[PDB]
Amino acid sequence: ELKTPAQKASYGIGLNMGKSLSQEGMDDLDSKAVAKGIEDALGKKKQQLTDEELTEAFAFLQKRAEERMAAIGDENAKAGKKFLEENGKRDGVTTTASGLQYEIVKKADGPQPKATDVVTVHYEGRLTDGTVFDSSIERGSPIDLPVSGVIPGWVEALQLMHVGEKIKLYIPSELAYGAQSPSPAIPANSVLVFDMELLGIK
Amino acid sequence: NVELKTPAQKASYGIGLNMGKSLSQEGMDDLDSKAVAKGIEDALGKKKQQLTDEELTEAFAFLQKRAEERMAAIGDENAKAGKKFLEENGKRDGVTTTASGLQYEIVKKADGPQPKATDVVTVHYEGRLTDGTVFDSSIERGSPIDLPVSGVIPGWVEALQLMHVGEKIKLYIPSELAYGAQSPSPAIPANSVLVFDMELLGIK
Repeated sequence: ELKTPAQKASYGIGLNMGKSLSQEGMDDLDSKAVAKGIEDALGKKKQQLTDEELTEAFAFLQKRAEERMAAIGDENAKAGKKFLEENGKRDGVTTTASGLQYEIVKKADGPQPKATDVVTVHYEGRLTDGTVFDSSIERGSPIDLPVSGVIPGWVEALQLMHVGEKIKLYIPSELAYGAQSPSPAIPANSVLVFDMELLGIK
Repeated sequence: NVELKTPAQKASYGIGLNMGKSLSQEGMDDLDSKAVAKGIEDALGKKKQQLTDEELTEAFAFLQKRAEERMAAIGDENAKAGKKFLEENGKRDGVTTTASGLQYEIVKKADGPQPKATDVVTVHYEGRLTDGTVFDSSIERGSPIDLPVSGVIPGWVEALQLMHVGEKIKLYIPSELAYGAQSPSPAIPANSVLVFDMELLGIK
């Protein structure tokens, strides 16, 4: 029953809260328990479960969620190691000493950038599962970026690239974000696949 | 009824329990589990929103102003009730009213040393509101707690200094000598007089 404007807000509160908690790995959220829980609080009714039981359950949910996130990154690490292993054996892919793998789409004899240079580049970041995270081509505009002010994977690749060249990048996790994934779309230990074109040196 | 069996269910229950009490002290008495529980199923199933996000935000702010005035009234009512409780309890025999307005009833007398403001004290207590609703009980937790006299609320500071080691007293702390109109805890509403059954086990 959403007729009441109070219930309009009630629905939204549950809607927003539900979405927020779901992302925290609390897939196991049954609206039934919360329903009566609120009702007991609303009617000053007795707590069907005292704070002691509630405290224990909360910690369990936290640890379970933490260990789910641990497994996600650990499985992602193994998946990314595998992708690079197979991609490295592929003909047309060059593996550098750092483990960076690159495949030249367009070749050029333009100048090579240096660490003290700013470069205009067009890029499309993707994942091993193909989920696109950050794309200059999707935003439609070329982006000027400094060689020393970017992820270590791009730093190395850009210096190898000549002006006008377009390559496919397969940056290992260690040469990018690593297990530190402040980025939500990019989980921990995620190998980044990038389509990079060195439009010019600014 | 409700499962409340899965450790997930137990936890989900208290999210709503605390949420009801939190929102009730946020002026939102109008909340009903009819739609908040529905919302959880809708969102988790990625089912389409039953209301446009734009209308949702407008309603939130609509209730915000309604709840604001509601909070002022609930607080003023609790204050008048509390001050009246204090006056009536002060008229009772065995209740000593101090200059700060604090009232105390010595349940168990003793001639132990008197705690200084710098001392830490081992105390077993049972905090309750005027309606008997408990908020913090060292007894329900089962274990006494060592608390600093400087850290505690001004009502406890004064009372403990008057107490002696071994003494058990009943406290009637006015809102002014406690949290007051500010309600940092949902269990303690605004302008709420606190009732405490305290025993001074010892001084650390």
